[PDB]
Amino acid sequence: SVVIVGKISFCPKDVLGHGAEGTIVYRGMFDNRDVAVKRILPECFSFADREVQLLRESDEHPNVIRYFCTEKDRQFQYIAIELCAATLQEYVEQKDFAHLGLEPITLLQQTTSGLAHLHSLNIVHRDLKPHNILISMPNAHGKIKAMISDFGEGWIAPETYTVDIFSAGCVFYYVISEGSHPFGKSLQRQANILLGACSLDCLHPEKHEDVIARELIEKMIAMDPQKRPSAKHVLKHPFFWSLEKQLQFFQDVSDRIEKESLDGPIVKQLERGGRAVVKMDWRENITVPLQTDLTYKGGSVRDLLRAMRNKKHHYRELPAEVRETLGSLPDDFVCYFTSRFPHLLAHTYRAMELCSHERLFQPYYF
Amino acid sequence: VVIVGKISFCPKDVLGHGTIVYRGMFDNRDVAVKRILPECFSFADREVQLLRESDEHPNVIRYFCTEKDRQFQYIAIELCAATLQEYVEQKDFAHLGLEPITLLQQTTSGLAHLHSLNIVHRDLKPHNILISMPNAHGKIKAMISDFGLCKKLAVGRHSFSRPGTEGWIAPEMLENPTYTVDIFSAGCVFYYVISEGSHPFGKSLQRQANILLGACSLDCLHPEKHEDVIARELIEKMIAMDPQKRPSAKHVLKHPFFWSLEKQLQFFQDVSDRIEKESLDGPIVKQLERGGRAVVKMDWRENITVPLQTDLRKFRTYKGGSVRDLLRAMRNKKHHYRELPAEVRETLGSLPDDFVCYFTSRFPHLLAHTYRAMELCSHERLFQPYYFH
Ligand SMILES: COC(=O)Nc1cccc2c(Oc3ncccc3-c3ccnc(N[C@H]4CCCNC4)n3)c(C)ccc12
Ligand SMILES: COC(=O)Nc1cccc2c(Oc3ncccc3-c3ccnc(N[C@H]4CCCNC4)n3)c(C)ccc12
Repeated sequence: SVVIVGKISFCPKDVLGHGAEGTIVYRGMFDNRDVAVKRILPECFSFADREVQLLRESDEHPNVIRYFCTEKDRQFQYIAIELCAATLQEYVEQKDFAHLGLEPITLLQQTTSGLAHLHSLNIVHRDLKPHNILISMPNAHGKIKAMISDFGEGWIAPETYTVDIFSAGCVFYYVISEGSHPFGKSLQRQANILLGACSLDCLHPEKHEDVIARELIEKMIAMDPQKRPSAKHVLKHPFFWSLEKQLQFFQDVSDRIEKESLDGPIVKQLERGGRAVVKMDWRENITVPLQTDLTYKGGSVRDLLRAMRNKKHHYRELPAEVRETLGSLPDDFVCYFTSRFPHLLAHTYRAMELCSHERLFQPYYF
Repeated sequence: VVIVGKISFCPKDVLGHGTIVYRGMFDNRDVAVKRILPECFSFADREVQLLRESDEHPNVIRYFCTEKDRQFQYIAIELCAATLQEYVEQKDFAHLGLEPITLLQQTTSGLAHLHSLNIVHRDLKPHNILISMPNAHGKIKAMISDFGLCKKLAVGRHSFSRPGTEGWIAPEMLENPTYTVDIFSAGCVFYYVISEGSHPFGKSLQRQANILLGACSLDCLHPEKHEDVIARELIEKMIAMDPQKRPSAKHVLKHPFFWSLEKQLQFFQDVSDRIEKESLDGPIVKQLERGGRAVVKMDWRENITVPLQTDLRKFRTYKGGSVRDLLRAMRNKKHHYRELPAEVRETLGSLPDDFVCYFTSRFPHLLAHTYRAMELCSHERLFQPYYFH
């Protein structure tokens, strides 16, 4: 009814999962801690001890699963792990995102940070997928966090560190798509990967968020392994940025290109493909009161950014008619433009990639 | 090689000392082992459960396990490089820079993790703050220890009770015990870290008495420097005898003491743009120009470099005894940095670090007076990351 094996004790009725060569995972207890216990046969001992040593070497991190201890009996070996509420899989297939808002994005920042923690220790994750991503129990505030397991099927790369980026880029789309997969469904995930067939049609260029998600993932699931962002690179991507940071970025860019010549390498880079970004004439795409409150060129990103810089600067000096439509600072403010000009931040970010080494534009790139 | 269960230790390797602490091993993990007599079980099992309840956090010491012997009880703890105390008495701060400041954010964050669980730390001193082993990068982190003196407040709020060691203790125990007690002890550790070992309430054998008396001395922090003031103002609030005048654990994390020069600057822009339409009799500026003459050294146009003084276009109409116009200068100088001549950019400094530093070196009370005076627009989301939540 309830086995006690050293400091690991569990009740078989409370079963959490069942897999591979006769392995069952229970809800047990270690030193009065709620833990998930996995019993394994001698066929998996040599493999088990290999994963375990890595846990000891990387459990220091929050976004890596915490290993406690292991004990062996006459027949089995039991492995103690921090009890977690659910997987990223159970979290997407059952839990509604309308009352979470900011939670899913946080899980990728966490997952990516923990995945980076392995890279700092010259470790390579190979089987990274939502069934392995673990969701922590609710804290006192009510917040949660993500943790990785299994440090070495559709999440596999066709081909090093760049491999984990491929798996992750598919996991990002998985959380965003509420269950879909960039390379199609099972029994075609492996094949389409070999071909290079991707489809992120859950992300349309008619919205700001979708584009910013595509640019990142396109790089990640890319055939060219060297064309994939490092783990810490992903974290300084606009995908995780706040509205305060989006706006202050536009401003740093706007003040930066004030003296740069129109024949400048940057402005050409910036105005290159601008017509689609500004929809030919941005004076027409915006509200009447603002349109009536405005040398700003329609096909100009630079003048568009110039308007945004100076209008915020003198926001308190603006009419009540405009302040209402422009939106309160800074959230609805930048949203007023990104909603209307979605490729802007993506285009701006990559076009200002030249000035990445500049100290004013380090916290955006690294 | 002594072996008691899965925890094994070698007696020759003693880390500290009727409790003695050894260097042992748990499941091929490097751990610090403490041996206790049966007399200290009641305190230990109470201590361990708190570690069990809060070791999830990085800035809290990780408890692994304990084993029982014929005579003793052995407790396994994550091995740490050194204490904050050993860290101050031996390590030079000139080649670390922000590491010490980070140890306080870590320490403060871990203390908040306990406060999130309605816990009060009572025996807090640098000997309890532990320094993690170097990571692959070479970096470290701080972790709290010793929860023998820790109060698990039953429910929600209120205050209960009202003792080990001396000089780091709050007066409320010497009946008003709360989370803010940890702030007093913690606030004193800052001065210990900022200094080369010094303490706001004097040296040992009089730290205890002067606390009762209220004698504090932050003479290691003079208003002739920027950091000292921003540190003094914070610590002054933290070590305040008046317990309700003490910052919460989470507020301290949002104090200018931990801000970067980018945030000092990015804050000034938000402030200057905010007072753009404000009347001279405006409620915000009245608080701001209140005691401003001393902040700007009466006339700031005189205190700054020559090229800038000659680069201050007269059309803006800048008054000397006016702080807002000075902030306007920094705002207007920041906006058009690329439009300014190369002559000024050299003295003003490259953006944004040397730029804001150019003023703080000359105006240490600036960021302090502004932040303290700009508490009014705190509820506005443009002024959330500077104050609360
Ligand atoms: C030697 O290597 C190992 O033994 N590695 C591992 C040991 C232990 C677990 C491990 C583990 O975790 C689980 N594996 C299978 C079923 C359930 C859990 C599990 C673990 C912790 N919490 C929960 N929570 C439940 C709550 C109810 C809904 N389902 C999730 N499940 C993974 C993914 C990988 C390696 C593990
Ligand atoms: C639950 O009750 C307990 O038994 N609690 C505790 C158990 C075990 C340790 C505990 C502990 O730890 C130490 N206590 C005294 C001396 C040294 C260490 C110690 C621990 C880990 N690393 C190091 N590093 C050395 C490296 C060489 C230089 N000196 C520092 N020191 C504290 C502070 C509190 C409670 C402990």
